Amino acid sequence: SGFRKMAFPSGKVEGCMVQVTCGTTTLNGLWLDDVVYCPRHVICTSEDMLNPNYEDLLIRKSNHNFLVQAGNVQLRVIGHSMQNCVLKLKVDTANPKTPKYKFVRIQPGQTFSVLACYNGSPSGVYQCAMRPNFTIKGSFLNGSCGSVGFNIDYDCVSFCYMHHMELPTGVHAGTDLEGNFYGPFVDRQTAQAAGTDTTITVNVLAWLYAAVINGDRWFLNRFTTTLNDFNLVAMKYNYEPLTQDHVDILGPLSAQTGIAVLDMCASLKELLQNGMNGRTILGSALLEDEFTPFDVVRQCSGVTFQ
Amino acid sequence: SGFRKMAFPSGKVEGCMVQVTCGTTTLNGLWLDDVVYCPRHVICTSEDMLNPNYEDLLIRKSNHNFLVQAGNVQLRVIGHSMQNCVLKLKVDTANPKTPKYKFVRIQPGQTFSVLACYNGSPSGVYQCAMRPNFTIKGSFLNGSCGSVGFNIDYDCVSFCYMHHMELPTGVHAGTDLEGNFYGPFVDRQTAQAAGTDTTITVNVLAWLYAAVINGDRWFLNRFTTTLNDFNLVAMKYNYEPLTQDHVDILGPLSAQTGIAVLDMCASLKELLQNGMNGRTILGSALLEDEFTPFDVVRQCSGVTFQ
Ligand SMILES: *[C@H](O)[C@H](C[C@@H]1CCNC1=O)NC(=O)[C@@H]1[C@@H]2[C@H](CN1C(=O)N(c1ccc(Cl)cc1)c1ccc(Cl)cc1)C2(C)C
Ligand SMILES: *[C@H](O)[C@H](C[C@@H]1CCNC1=O)NC(=O)[C@@H]1[C@@H]2[C@H](CN1C(=O)N(c1ccc(Cl)cc1)c1ccc(Cl)cc1)C2(C)C
Repeated sequence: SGFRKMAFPSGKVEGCMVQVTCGTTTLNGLWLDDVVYCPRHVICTSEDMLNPNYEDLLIRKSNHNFLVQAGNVQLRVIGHSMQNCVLKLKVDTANPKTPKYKFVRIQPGQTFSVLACYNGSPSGVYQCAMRPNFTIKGSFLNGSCGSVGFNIDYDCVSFCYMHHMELPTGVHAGTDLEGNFYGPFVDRQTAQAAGTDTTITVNVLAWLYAAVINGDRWFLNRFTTTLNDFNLVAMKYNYEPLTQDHVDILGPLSAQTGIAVLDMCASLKELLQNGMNGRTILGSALLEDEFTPFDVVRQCSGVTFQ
Repeated sequence: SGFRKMAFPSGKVEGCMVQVTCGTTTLNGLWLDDVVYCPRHVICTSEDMLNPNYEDLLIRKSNHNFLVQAGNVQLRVIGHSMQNCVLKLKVDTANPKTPKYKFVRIQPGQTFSVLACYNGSPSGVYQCAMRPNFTIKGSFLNGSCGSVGFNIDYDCVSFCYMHHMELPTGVHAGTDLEGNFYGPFVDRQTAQAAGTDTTITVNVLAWLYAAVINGDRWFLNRFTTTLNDFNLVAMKYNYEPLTQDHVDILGPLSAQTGIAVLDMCASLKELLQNGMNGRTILGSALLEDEFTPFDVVRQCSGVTFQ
């Protein structure tokens, strides 16, 4: 037993991480087969970053301007192209450590692991959720751009995020691996703002089930509620609406604990209207929303990755 | 910016993890050079685990009873010996993925990363602290024994923990890699209890500094206090005494923020006596104590590992 915010083992992604330097900008790239992917704002100077025309900036670049550094081995760049907000640097060596992989785009409310990197060297791994407002609450310092987010399915790495920038509230924005931003953000050094967030209701319910599985039961009650009457309460506390598909997805956790989904909704309703009154749930004094139903089932059942 | 509970990249440890099966018990082993380390209770049956005499049990074993499984390659065991509560299985192949490593024993209050494993396959990575009562609050299911805890220093893996058991409160107990238990626990299926815990005061102060660095300032005050008068408050709220060495260790964080350590103590005193009054610190509604001063400096500065 126990419940921890758990990242995927990072070894398969560590073997893909390289350093990309152009001019005075150094960031991280992702090396898969003979392509290195990295944020296109590597081609910018300090005054380029204010309102850049990236097509103009890129035509003025040469293959030899891009220094790609894989550990202590230099990778010769033999082609370059831009795809949306990422650069694809074609190199003369295929990465012998390339795992089986996919480029997937995730939905708000879904989670992934982030391998934070600096100078092509991995620094730490941690779990993130895509917020409803398409930001992530990460841990990123200067030089972290090009660090990626991912999930692992059995032996396959599904890359879903590449890091590009920090917003004024200290949250983070980036792209999928096709270079398309999550949310209404642009890779320009201009004033942008996250936009209002909401709490991921289905994830909070999943975490309440994790708690019950682990022996925290004090928030349970005999009461029940209808889905419509729960969603009236959710709206008022800035929670996302709960759909019948969310109820369906929570089915297995409901069956394992013997607590009906709508009964757990009644419990959540009381927690929202009363607070916790000095008690904790799974070591937290807040309702936690960055665990999906899948994350709960995985951890409270023990799936591995080969 | 941002602050996350961050684990070390796990790739170097992933390459050491193997499956050890003996009789009807399967658990994980750690393969370094030509030795596989694993909990000695792998040699036990169901009724052996109640009050085992491990010396007697081990003399009745043969090398061929131990099935060691490294991915899809079987490792032939050519010797076995017991060291305290771990078994050392000498195998006929040195692990070509053996990183540079050390066996270190950590202190309560220190943190490490855990690579949770099942059937020799890594499942997830997360950060733990050694509690003052020598337990850890982990996430461990059946078959997780032999999963290890570690820190990484530059290129060197310092292994500090091997997992052995869960206690009745749902916390976890294990050994260092010399097989010596952390705390007063034994690898017997008998009733044992954690013993009273305390909060790691120096770590809470480090986390308050992390918060300030990241722009949470509402808990700051003009007040100050003496070290002796702070420790009178710490005792009452079941916090560990703060020593002058703790004050010294917090020096760099104090200098970076411009907030004197004893001033931050006055802030902590007020938080203990008043609570938080509906506000949060770094996304938590509780005072968090599983970040060391080192963890804060590392993350709020950006050290990597090659
Ligand atoms: C790439 O390594 C870096 C990652 C940043 C650095 C700190 N945390 C991060 O996530 N990305 C950037 O520096 C991008 C890049 C230029 C500006 N930028 C950025 O993150 N910041 C920024 C955005 C808009 C404005 Cl008006 C000013 C700065 C930024 C915000 C906050 C902080 Cl503390 C640092 C940098 C591009 C081209 C947008
Ligand atoms: C090894 O894979 C396993 C890891 C356990 C399993 C669930 N969580 C864990 O950390 N370790 C054990 O099963 C050890 C092993 C026998 C008993 N044991 C153990 O963890 N449990 C236990 C300890 C004492 C008593 Cl009286 C009864 C059980 C245990 C506690 C709680 C739960 Cl939910 C499962 C198992 C050894 C030889 C102590």
